[PDB]
Amino acid sequence: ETSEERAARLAKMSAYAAQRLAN
Repeated sequence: ETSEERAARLAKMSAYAAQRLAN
């Protein structure tokens, strides 16, 4: 567990579209 791991969490589960969850 480190700080670098956090950067990877978003790098792998990144999200550009913040308009999901609908329809």
